[PDB]
Amino acid sequence: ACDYTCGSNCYSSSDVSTAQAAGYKLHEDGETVGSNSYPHKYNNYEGFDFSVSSPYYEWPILSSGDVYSGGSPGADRVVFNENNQLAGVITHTGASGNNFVECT
Ligand SMILES: Nc1nc2c(ncn2[C@@H]2O[C@H](CO)[C@H]3O[P@](O)(=S)O[C@H]32)c(=O)[nH]1
Repeated sequence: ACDYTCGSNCYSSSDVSTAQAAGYKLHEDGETVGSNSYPHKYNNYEGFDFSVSSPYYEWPILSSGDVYSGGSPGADRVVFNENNQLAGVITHTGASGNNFVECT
């Protein structure tokens, strides 16, 4: 079931959970991958009413189902905090410039 729909991409809660665990572990270890250094800080310039508290960090979630490892990040991201709570799933798809919109 599409627990989250990012543009055309459909993700289940397990897909998101898998991505989050990978991103969080890197954050914990103090490691980053990709030229944009993921996972990196998400300042919430869009002003999403996340129910969990910051600091927030974004990490790419891939439609292939693979866990991100350093290449093209695509348009979708899972955002989590230091308590390893999921804040939300967002995407550049349908947003202008380098803005994000929430996945539904
Ligand atoms: N859109 C957006 N970008 C953010 C936010 N916080 C940090 N960024 C960074 O701001 C720049 C413009 O979006 C990008 O450089 P980057 O470091 S790869 O990660 C993005 C945020 O809340 N929203």
